[PDB]
Amino acid sequence: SMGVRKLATIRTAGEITPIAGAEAIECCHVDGWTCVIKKGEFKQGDRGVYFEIDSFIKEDNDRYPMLSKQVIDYEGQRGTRLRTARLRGQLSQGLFLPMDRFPELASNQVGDDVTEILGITKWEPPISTNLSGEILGEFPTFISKTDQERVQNLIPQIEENKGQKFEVTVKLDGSSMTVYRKDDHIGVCGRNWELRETATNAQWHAARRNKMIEGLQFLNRNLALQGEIIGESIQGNLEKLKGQDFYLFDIYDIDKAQYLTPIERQSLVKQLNDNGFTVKHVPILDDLELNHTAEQILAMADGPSLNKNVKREGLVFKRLDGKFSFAAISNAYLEKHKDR
Repeated sequence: SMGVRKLATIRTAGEITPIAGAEAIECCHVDGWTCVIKKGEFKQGDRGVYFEIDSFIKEDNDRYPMLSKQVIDYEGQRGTRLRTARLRGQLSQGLFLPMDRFPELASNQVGDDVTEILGITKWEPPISTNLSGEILGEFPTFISKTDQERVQNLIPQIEENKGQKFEVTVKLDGSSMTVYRKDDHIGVCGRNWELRETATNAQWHAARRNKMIEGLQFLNRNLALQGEIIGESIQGNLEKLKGQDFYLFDIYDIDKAQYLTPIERQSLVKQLNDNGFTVKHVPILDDLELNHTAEQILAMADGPSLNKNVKREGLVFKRLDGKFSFAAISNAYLEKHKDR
């Protein structure tokens, strides 16, 4: 499982509309996204390369001259983090570039993932030294990463899922953490690396605090507990917790290489807590029978977080059969918190 989003893909330009002023620019609809394009770059139906927000694009003035004055330093390389913006009142998300800048992609077709072919990587918010402390080894290849596809890329699948029921959960803005057991080994990982138990490491700290390692042996299955660590010194601690804590949002069955269903996951969470292992869960909302447009789902995303007077990052939707999940991120949140 490559639980990663497809950062750069070949897409088709949708409807194009103007924007007053020195309109060297216009509005381009790319499937569920709106992004601002330069005048005459595209006409509806043209193929282009769409880079999603959170893409990191390494500096290249021949390739991407339009990002040259947007660059920052990220993981030791000069490049541009694609971020939500508002351009003369027009919300703009992602970068859409015509095929003439990518002659090597000439044969590629709509839908193709060219993330790897173009050297694009995922920007992620900084973390302190307690959250990236002393990498032990690679992230286990037998465990899926935790990322969720965005609803803007799923408009056809949303309509095909009308009538299906989903677990709705609050998306917390922390650092993703995995605690797993595989047959005499129990490890703790950050986003992208397995971590070692430096008595200063925050992931290991949280795993020890809630006994979830002892919990994993009480379960005695090869499982990966995946969740968000939040609190002090993490994304400014807007939930206003004291200390740090782990909030579970998925359980991966390693031997079956699939996520447990919401009912199978809420099953184990009850058992863990019943036996002294106090594993918290991301807030769970009422189930939703899906009968909604993408715009309705995105309007649902804005709301209260773990702390009720803090605006949440968004919502995650998980079909009760476990084979379809997606995220709806609040655009108000993205506009406000553009450090993240």
